Amino acid sequence: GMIGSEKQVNWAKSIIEKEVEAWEAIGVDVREVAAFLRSISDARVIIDNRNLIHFQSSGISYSLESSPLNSPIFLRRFSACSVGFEEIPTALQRIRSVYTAKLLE
Amino acid sequence: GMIGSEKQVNWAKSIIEKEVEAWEAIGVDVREVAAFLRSISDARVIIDNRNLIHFQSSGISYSLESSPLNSPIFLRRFSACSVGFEEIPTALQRIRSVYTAKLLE
Amino acid sequence: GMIGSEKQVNWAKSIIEKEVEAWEAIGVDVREVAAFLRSISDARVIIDNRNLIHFQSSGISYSLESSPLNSPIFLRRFSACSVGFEEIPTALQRIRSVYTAKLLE
Amino acid sequence: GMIGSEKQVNWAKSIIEKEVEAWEAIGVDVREVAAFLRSISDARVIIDNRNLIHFQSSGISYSLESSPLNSPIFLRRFSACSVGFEEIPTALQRIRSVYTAKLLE
Amino acid sequence: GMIGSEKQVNWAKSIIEKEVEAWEAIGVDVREVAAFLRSISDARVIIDNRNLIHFQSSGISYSLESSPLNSPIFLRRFSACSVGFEEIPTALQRIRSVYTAKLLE
Amino acid sequence: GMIGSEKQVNWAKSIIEKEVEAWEAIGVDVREVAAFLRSISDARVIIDNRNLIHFQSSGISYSLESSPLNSPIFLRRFSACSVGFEEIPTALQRIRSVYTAKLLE
Repeated sequence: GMIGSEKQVNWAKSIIEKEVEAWEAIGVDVREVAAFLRSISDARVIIDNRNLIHFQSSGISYSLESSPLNSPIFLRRFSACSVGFEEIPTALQRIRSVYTAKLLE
Repeated sequence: GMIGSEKQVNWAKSIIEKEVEAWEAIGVDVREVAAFLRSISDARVIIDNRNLIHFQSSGISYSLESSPLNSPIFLRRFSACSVGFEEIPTALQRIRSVYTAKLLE
Repeated sequence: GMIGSEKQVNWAKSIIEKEVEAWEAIGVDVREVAAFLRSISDARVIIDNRNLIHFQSSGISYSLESSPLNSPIFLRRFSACSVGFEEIPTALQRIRSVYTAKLLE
Repeated sequence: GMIGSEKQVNWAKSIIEKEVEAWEAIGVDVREVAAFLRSISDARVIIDNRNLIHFQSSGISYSLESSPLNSPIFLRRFSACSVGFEEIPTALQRIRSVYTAKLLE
Repeated sequence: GMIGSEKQVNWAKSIIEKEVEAWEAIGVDVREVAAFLRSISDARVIIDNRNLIHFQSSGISYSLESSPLNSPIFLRRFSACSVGFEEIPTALQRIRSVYTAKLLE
Repeated sequence: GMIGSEKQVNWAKSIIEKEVEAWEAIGVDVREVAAFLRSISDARVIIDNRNLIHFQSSGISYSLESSPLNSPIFLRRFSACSVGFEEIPTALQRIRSVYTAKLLE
């Protein structure tokens, strides 16, 4: 499973679940992003990036548009301890497109 | 299966099959679009949109370019009675790219 | 400038002014689209396309996203009687991006 | 031009000059971004956003890719006190494409 | 298996394996491209295009950016003797995005 | 303007005129590409790239789609001896979109 002390693994898992909850509160399919976050297997990387990745439930549109998960350069930091990072910028484009259309419809 | 009276289901199914036939007459892979159309599970939504979704076999290039299946806002109307709508704009981009290259080659 | 009979020219000019007013009611910069519409120099082409190009005030986002001005193929019909048609799909991407951001902000 | 108290204007002007210098240290054409920054006419808006917009010289590629100037939603806050904000996301795509090619060549 | 004489099949297979090796030396996931190349089932098409498809291990960034696998028109020549060509331009966009970010990070 | 020996300048100027004529034979607006070609100010750079840039009249669509003028990395070689190279990939997208629509219409 996730690498790190028992304290770090406990902390990292609560960070990931909090983020997955934020993404799932949007109301459109985010399964690909939730699976990516749950695949991150290094507690120290999760903890160090807990604030940088944070998704703000106030202002969903801006949170989606400005998320560092949009950035391939940012996602390199997960390249050795995650699954599916190569597709995550594409996934955010789709999610932004779907959520934007839901709001505008 | 599809929701609606027996008359509406019969009518909706003939609409969908007519559209699937139009898409399949293009001559490039359209399986993703055919599966999406066949997943629409509300006869009343199919009937109401039978003219808006219609694919004209005269002028395939323009039919592809102008199809409302290109539009995430339009596709919201299928969000609760279909499968795979989030990917359909992407699918049309690919199909347009493939068919255009076939014609130009 | 505008070619056509006196009645066609008068009708076409009024169609264009109506369309420009619809685009300018959005509330974001549409000067490039307004200039393109006012550059169309063939009354018959304007008249024949008066319904295909019509911009509906009732649903601005969908009017923008579904407008045939998004389509290079559609715009070919103005190629011999307008200025700036090559840039209009780009202009619509920009306007859609600006107006979408304004609504979501 | 710039609205605000004398101290706010002086602080805002120095913030903008600092940001322009950071962008101009990249070594590719950034004239459009420099012009946009120098067009912002509200000292309070500059001051309040001085950290959100700040361009870090230490990692140019990531600064470009993560800049909030990429975001139409973020730029809405300059819509009433600047010139050219509608084109700035496009400008950043171009600059990113040019600077990336220069580094990789 | 692959169509052609025993000599042509031997030659074509060595061409494909040499290309797959070049793509795999990049150091990012290229499985989709390797599978596409290994799906090409006509030795004569592989042999005729051995130089056009060649990936230069000197200058990986330019080889990726300039590869004819980016071009749907070029890929039409494999439409009847390959699997997955419709997705290959998309795959190159992703690979370019991933490798570029790895280098820039 | 153009640097080089008298023979190199004469050869380079004739190469550029040949290329401009090839681009202008397409029949859509290529003024921006023509201006860029005529802005190249180093005879040796033109001569060394005369075959890499050459535009073939026999297959216009593929010449457009495969042109190295699509590539920011390739264009870096003109960065110190031309005007407008940063916009040329965008220009080629536009020209490809216009010419494609003209053929398909």
